[PDB]
Amino acid sequence: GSSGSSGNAQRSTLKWEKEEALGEMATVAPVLYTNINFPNLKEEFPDWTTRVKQIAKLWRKASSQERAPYVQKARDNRAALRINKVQMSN
Repeated sequence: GSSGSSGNAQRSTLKWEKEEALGEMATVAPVLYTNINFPNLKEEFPDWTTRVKQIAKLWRKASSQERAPYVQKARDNRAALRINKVQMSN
């Protein structure tokens, strides 16, 4: 278990921007789907304010059965962090 402040409980575009860098490691359902399906996304839409919107539209387009995995993976991706990246702090 890590320390600090209870993981910010609030889904917002402010976070997506972050997960966008993790790509396939995106801890989000939508921010992840695009990262994979649309690898060159950034290219198509350089301006975040414009790209983020593309992540939503594309996400909604997909069917629940399609997000099924992209929905769980995002959650599991959050765990990998805590586990992996083994670090020792005094």
